[PDB]
Amino acid sequence: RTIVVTTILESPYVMYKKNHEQLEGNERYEGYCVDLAYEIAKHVRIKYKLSIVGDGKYGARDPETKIWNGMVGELVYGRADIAVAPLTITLVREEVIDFSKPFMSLGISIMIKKGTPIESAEDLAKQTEIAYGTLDSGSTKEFFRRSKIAVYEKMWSYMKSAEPSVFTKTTADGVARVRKSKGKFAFLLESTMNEYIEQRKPCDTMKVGGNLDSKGYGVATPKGSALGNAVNLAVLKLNEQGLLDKLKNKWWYDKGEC
Amino acid sequence: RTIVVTTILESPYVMYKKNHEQLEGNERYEGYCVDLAYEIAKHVRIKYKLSIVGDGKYGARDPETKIWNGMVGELVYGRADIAVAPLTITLVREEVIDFSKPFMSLGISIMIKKGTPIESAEDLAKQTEIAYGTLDSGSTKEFFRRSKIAVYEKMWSYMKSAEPSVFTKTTADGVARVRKSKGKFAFLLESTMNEYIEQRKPCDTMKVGGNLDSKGYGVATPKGSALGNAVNLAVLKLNEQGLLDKLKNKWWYDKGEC
Ligand SMILES: N#Cc1cc2c(cc1[N+](=O)[O-])=NC(=O)C(=O)N=2
Ligand SMILES: N#Cc1cc2c(cc1[N+](=O)[O-])=NC(=O)C(=O)N=2
Ligand SMILES: [Zn+2]
Ligand SMILES: [Zn+2]
Repeated sequence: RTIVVTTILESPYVMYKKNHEQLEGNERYEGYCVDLAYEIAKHVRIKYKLSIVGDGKYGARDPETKIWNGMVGELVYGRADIAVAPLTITLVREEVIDFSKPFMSLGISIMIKKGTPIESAEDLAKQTEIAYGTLDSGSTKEFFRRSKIAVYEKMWSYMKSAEPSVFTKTTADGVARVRKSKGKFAFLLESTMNEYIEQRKPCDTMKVGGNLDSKGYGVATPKGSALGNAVNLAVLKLNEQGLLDKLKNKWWYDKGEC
Repeated sequence: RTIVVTTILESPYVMYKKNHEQLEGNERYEGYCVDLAYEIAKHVRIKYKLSIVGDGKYGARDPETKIWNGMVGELVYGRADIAVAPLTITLVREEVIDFSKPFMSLGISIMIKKGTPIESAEDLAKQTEIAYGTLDSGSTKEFFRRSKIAVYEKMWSYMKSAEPSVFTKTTADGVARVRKSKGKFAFLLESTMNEYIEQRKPCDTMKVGGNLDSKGYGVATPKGSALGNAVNLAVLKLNEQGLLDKLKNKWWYDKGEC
């Protein structure tokens, strides 16, 4: 059979080729995860077709209906065989799907407009002149919320009662708010995205300080999948071959603009 | 049955307590992995006994006999139920034992004696005045060896023919050679170890440059062990609870001397 690989339109992981209107199948797409799926399928010896997730979501369980959305849903309800995407390895997800060992590391990070006098979380917490927020619904907001940790507890208090709202509907909106804030807004988001935006014109943003946590993205397969073991080993092999670092350099820095 | 947990005397993961003659069993030991084993056993709901690996090795396969030594061997041949140690997740190992998702990240890093005019790998590669090397057997050496990569190829060519040998028998030997070589030797090693030593008297070493690769330590179990699933979910929960970061800070920085 041709294996179905669910993925997500997130730059630079999966993006449309310029004339994608004119193209067919896997040829429609390019990016880090396009390259990754290609290399994995080579080592696992499978034919495959990329499938863009229909709701544009990674995967969360609705607190009410208990239905999984996004790519996680595609795996659990049997539409996709594997997810190759920047899907974060988390406890609730690992309970319902299997992940490979991480193909990329990351953590919560601070994005500022260049020139903003901020160099760390501690810098943000003590002051109020510069506003800061996060995505309104993800895992970054949860880190601060479910964080029994000093300075981050102070940050959460501020964010939860801030006026108006410092939580953004999308990651992209957060980024735009930093850019248009004249230095009065900072945004917390995945380090990999922060690093990516720092490489986009007009080069007006910067990542500052260390990461506040540590996580990995993994390739996902359903429980009991015949592919699980061949996918895990392929990811380890690619790391040791230097491919994964080569792909990150390619899409972040060789193709960067700053 | 009481679970056998194999581990290794490596500071600050597992170390003897002050008057250890006077103590018995698990009470003899303290450290990052002592604390980690206690937390994992708590979530997995098992009674356990720490056992220091007899040969004091992590684990490698003899190229002639094909027999595994170290903690890897203890798992593979049936003498230990879990290894709770800074055991590097690698393809050849994952082929024979199971690993949790990483509890700690790391990469190849450069250790210098303070004062040495080296800030990066590129700095080492373009000169010969200041000698540099790695452990004579492990993944740091193999990174360079099997690295079809520009500056690293140049570094491998140098180290391969350096006279006398720049490869050390032990990591501790490499660290001593940095300290005693009056600014003429730099050592390449695990970033976590580099960072730890930087925090120890007499505070004469420094970690410089970014990491050359990316890897993780994992908690290991025998292939197909019934304990694998819960150990992995335990590590993920501990990370999400912030407790892995708390342990790192405790053993590296709160207990630091520099
Ligand atoms: N890149 C990236 C991202 C990858 C993500 C993400 C958000 C972002 N992001 O927008 O920064 N949320 C997730 O729940 C996830 O599994 N993976
Ligand atoms: N710390 C530590 C270390 C942890 C290690 C190691 C060397 C060191 N070291 O001496 O730096 N070699 C390994 O093969 C391993 O699985 N784990
Ligand atoms: Zn279109
Ligand atoms: Zn390949």
